[PDB]
Amino acid sequence: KAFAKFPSSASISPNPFTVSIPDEQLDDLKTLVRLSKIAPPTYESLQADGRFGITSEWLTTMREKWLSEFDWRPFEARLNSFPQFTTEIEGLTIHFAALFSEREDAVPIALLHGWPGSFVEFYPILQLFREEYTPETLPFHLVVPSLPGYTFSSGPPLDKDFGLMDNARVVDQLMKDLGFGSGYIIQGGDIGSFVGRLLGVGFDACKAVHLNLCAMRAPPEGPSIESLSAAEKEGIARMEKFMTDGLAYAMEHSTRPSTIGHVLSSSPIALLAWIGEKYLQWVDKPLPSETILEMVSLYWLTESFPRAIHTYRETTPMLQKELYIHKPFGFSFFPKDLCPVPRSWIATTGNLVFFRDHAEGGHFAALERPRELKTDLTAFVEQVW
Amino acid sequence: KAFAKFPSSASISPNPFTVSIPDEQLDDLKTLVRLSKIAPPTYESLQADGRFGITSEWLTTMREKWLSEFDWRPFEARLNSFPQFTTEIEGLTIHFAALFSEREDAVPIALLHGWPGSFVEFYPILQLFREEYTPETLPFHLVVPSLPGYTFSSGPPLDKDFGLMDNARVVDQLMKDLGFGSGYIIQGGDIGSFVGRLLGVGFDACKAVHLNLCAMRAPPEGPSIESLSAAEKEGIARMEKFMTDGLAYAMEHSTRPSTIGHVLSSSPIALLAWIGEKYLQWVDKPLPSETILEMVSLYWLTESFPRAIHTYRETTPMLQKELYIHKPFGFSFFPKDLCPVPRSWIATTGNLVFFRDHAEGGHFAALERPRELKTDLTAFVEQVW
Ligand SMILES: CCCC(CCC)C(N)=O
Ligand SMILES: CCCC(CCC)C(N)=O
Repeated sequence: KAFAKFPSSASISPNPFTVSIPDEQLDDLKTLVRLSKIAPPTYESLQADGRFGITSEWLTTMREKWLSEFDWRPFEARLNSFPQFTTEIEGLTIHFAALFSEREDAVPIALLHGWPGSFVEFYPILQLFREEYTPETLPFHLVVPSLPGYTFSSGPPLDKDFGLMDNARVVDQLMKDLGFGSGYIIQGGDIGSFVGRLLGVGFDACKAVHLNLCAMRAPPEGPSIESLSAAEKEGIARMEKFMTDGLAYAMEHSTRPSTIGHVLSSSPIALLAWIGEKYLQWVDKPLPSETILEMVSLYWLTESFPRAIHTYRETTPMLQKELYIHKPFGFSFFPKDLCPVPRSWIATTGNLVFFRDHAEGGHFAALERPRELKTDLTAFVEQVW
Repeated sequence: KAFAKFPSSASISPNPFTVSIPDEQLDDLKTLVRLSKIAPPTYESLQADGRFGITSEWLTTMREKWLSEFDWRPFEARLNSFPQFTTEIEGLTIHFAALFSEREDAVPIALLHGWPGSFVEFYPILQLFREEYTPETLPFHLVVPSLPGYTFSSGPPLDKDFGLMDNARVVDQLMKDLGFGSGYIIQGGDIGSFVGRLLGVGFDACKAVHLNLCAMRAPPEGPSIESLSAAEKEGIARMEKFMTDGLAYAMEHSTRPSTIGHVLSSSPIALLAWIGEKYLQWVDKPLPSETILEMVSLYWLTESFPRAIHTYRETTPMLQKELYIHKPFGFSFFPKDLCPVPRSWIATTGNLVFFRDHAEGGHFAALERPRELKTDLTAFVEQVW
């Protein structure tokens, strides 16, 4: 119960949450893994560079590991190693993990995941904080919500559409419910950066926003592409290849969410292939194979996929004007994330007072470079709060 | 044995082929249908208009029918009701159905299927010819090949890339093997129309081409989208919707064929969702539910999907110049196929000497409107041969 006490000004009741998947669901996962079939080998599945997606070799070995090496129980205990709670907001059950400080002056921060991630993405950073602070000295309140449609959060609604602004509104309400209406900071990557920008733009209690993703076109009023350094041009080139060769999954989520939702719900191996591809291609250094299995299993056991992808019709269907962040705005750049835009471009989308360049790390910043992201966020808060 | 005799000038021996799927394969299929999971209901899968893809209701109903009503054996007997053969070309096993005339002067025609179709698409046309003629009066040789990577054809190769031109080369060589080196005509729709175009462009034994698809953008020289009729502009808008809201599946096939191949091989429910969506959306009048079950089961049992999608790299990554059909060119227009372009546009892409416009019918012309397609084709052949 260390770090678990709600701040003094929270208005909601603490409802402690524990992950406890019944053995039957685990047995059924294994059964469905076993019954699943692998594609016959094809020219494309035999390409070791994986330019056409996951290889037969990888899927074959991952499937065997899932049946024989994988154990949910230690990962689950790890999920349960931090304080978690649920609360209801607009009739939605909203799950969140948290490290709450006992200091009255602690800066409230919400850290926002995306797809195919989750609240667990931030666990390595929570771990560093717990190794390095006590509840008495912890300088921040660290709130890690599950966004509507993900894992232990319910939703989105069945009877109406739901988008990025609805996600933002829920996050702000959580922060308000926990006692943070006088101010909070947002850390956001992936879909959480879209949500974080909206909080910065339109929500008075959001005082500052740090992002590790700024997906954007060339700014209308410049600077132009030719003003970019050779290295920044390499980044734009990587982004353009992502935008042309790497976005088909997102356009399927966007245009046919119901179809792909059913497709990936039918077999755990379908889900692994689709989500596994991104955990392979979107990082700098390869993740442990068990981490991929853990994340995919988490999605499977919570039926996350068909619920989570609603925002794709908004993210993958103004940054200088309507969605310009007037508040203190920070950015951490990791080169192997998918949209490596230059600082000069990012600077046009908000009041950029803080920028950190990194030599390594890909899309899953919190998982891949937890120290660098924690350090960057800490410096940002110390600068602007 | 009727209609099964190879022409006198064939250089290959007949190797008669029969579909015979073992009971164990059907048993495994049924079990995977039963134990594959369905997504929980979402806002998207509750949309009765299906704008987000297949609904929970449809998939649930189709699954119940697949388990309790579907029977592979009568469909299989139907496959086996026309002459079928295999021959080896470039180390590939090439399957084809056929009605061979005993008339020495019979016009050789190959009819080319696409995705998610197969040789059986042309069975209604073959039956109409069989009812109308005897082997001694049949005016055409009707060859219906299975393209590399589909159903009972093997391949494509595991050790090299394979594309549309390779498909054209295989078809042209099959026709030569069967004795038609002095000339043949091609009917093509879907991917078969891309292959059909390449045969008209680059293969001299191909004497004329009839297509029911001509996917293209506005021609440079004319006429402009402005001068088009109201009905033509409505067609342009349907095509434009297809290219923007309806193309994600193809972009996934194109960019990540290995991943989607494995996804859809993992569970027959996955395959049914992905392919069934297209059998629903691409037709004019709804097909019987059992037809979709039959088409999907045929893909499942032959592991067609991962092998067949190789051409998408080229079809979904010139028509007035390099790929202009200088040979007699014919076109059948069915309004609910996916790219309904004006006749004036089509005319810029070949020597268009034949055009038939239809009030009804969608993508799967041979299936949906067999009398119209057979009839258009006969008229075309008699005119140009
Ligand atoms: C919000 C959509 C962003 C993309 C990844 C690009 C960085 C995704 N998660 O599908
Ligand atoms: C070759 C791409 C054609 C499309 C349908 C549009 C007519 C398909 N079969 O994927």
